Amino acid sequence: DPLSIDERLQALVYRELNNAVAFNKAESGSAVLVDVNTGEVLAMANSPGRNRTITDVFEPGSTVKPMVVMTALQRGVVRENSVLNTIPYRINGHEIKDVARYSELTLTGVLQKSSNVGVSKLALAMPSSALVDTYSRFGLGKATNLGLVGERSGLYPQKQRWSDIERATFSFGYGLMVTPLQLARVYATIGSYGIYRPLSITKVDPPVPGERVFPESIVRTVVHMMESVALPGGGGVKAAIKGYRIAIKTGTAKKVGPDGRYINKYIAYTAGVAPASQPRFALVVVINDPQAGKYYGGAVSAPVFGAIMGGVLRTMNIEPDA
Ligand SMILES: CCN1CCN(C(=O)N[C@@H](C(=O)N[C@@H](C=O)[C@@H]2N[C@@H](C(=O)O)C(C)(C)S2)c2ccccc2)C(=O)C1=O
Repeated sequence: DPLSIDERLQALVYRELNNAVAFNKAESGSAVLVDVNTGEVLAMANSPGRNRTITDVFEPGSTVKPMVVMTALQRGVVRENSVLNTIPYRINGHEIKDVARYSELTLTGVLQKSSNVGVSKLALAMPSSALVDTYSRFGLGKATNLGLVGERSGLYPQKQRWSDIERATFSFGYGLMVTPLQLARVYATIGSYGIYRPLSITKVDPPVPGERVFPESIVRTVVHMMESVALPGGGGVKAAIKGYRIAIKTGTAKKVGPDGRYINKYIAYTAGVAPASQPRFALVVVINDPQAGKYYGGAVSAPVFGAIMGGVLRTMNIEPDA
């Protein structure tokens, strides 16, 4: 009753998640929905119910990329209209390449096409501490404190010195492990334009004072850029919702084994905020080990993200902004 969960939104999330997990023949799926102004968890669901995926840890992969662009802008490595050389290259034999090859991309392009090359060149242009600092500001490598077992088990680098390959892979979301709850908190901080708040499972009266972790102007710039992910040419186009602008990012990660080996099992993500013009909600959707033939975030997680976010916007009577 001081519980923040809105059961209308919980039931919607559960139903859509159940359907997506079944359709993709996946092990499981999770969705976490957060009010970006208060940190209230409005919905939090695992499918199947007893697969406690919301508190399991995973490499966040390309979902970290918006923070990379924010950091490069803050440090003056790039400007709003910058164009990056995105030609694939090598680091000591390690090949850095994108799924789709481009010789150059704008910062919007880098997010739209999810360019590993583009973000890695940004990272190598900055000290190793730069992204460590930003990810930390957004709450990665800090526990969530909702009182759920597992909440605290994420892996985050405490390293003093970094190799070139480590710095690059960090920029596209490997070499650290986070829970869906931590990722939802990142995106809630994006939706607030740089105000960090802890997640709450209990009701609060707004406004809720938070911690300014990043300038409003920078976060707003990248939120606009993320709108391209949900338009034609963008990886998350299947999340698009009629009448609304959404700001999202897709991701796909190969699962790492305990000996550090990557296996042919996938984790698919879509994380974002809506409506993009003035965010009310942050949503993270994770689909664990899809087996039905598709495994990219845009194919597997983006459709259910659109169905959930669309249902939320309608239920909460949010004014169409498209
Ligand atoms: C550190 C070693 N190691 C770990 C494994 N690994 C990795 O799993 N790579 C994935 C990757 O690059 N992931 C995405 C970030 O999420 C990019 N965005 C995706 C999206 O938007 O869905 C995309 C369009 C599919 S590519 C990938 C690429 C292609 C297919 C599946 C997964 C690495 O690359 C990597 O170096």
